[PDB]
Amino acid sequence: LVPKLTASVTDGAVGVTVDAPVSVTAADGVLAAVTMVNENGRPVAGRLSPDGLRWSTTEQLGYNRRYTLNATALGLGGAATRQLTFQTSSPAHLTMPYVMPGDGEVVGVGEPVAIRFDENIADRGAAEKAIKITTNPPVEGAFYWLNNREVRWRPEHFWKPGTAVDVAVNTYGVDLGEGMFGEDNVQTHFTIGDEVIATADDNTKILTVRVNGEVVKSMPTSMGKDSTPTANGIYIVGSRYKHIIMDSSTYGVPVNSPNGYRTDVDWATQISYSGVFVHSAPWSVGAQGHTNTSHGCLNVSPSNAQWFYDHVKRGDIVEVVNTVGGTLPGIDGLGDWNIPWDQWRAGNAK
Repeated sequence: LVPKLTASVTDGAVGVTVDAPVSVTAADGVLAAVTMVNENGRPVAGRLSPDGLRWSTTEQLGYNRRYTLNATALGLGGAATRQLTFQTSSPAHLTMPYVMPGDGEVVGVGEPVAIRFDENIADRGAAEKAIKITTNPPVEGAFYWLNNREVRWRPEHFWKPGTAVDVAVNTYGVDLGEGMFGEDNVQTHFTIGDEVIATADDNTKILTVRVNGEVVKSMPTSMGKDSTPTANGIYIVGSRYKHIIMDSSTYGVPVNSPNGYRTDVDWATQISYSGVFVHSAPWSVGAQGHTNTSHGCLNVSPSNAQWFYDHVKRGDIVEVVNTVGGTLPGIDGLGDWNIPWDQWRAGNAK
């Protein structure tokens, strides 16, 4: 019996995806040498196994390349040699993923996994498949798309604190549809911090912060006036500013219109892309606890706003109840938890 050479590609193959290493195997013999070069002749790095039976590329393979594999096998039954040439994927387009939250970070119990792509994803299912979420302790979750470029992942309920989350975005080599392929892989790992949930009740006009179930702060607040009310629902804490200029046009309301505004404020914590912040409002302290007067934000006293900035982190939860507003859109950017689990779990990959 002569040595037999088997590869994970075949001679003449086209559209070989490069999301996987290329391998050669010997049977009834051992591999004497294996090489793989591109058209230019540039070698691809490989590795033979100690027992001489298996060889595998150890380097990333390129898009739009023709590769040539040469292998020799020897055995008691004589020798064997194959030459294979194959052609890899040639994308029409490349898309790059950006993953949040940031790596190593510790975040609140409402933080979703987010993958944003710089281009429109025609085959959402393929993108979902290439994204591998690991959770410790394990918990079940699901993918949902807020728009054509960004997919989110989260459990049915708020994370239990102390949970490790690993996000492996392995889109390199993956067809995301209409000839779009991943430009790269990205990998983030984060931990879930303390449970922090702040409830804003319009009936009482108090924002109450609860850390691991204990009340630790009680803030009189002035929310949005009836003409421009604060939406009820769940808000996820986003970014935090010592000071910031709030510009109504950044959220699609012309500064120059009636509900327009441009305000320089202190100690602001964004809780929706739609432009809701908890921020310091000295100008309404007499209204806080009593009357709604804002364009939508949660007005608090300077010292309470700064307290919020210092003790609330990305991913903590703010819940608004009993306002005259509607509900905060689930596809807001920070309003993911307002979408019913059955609807979220069903996803929208198609």
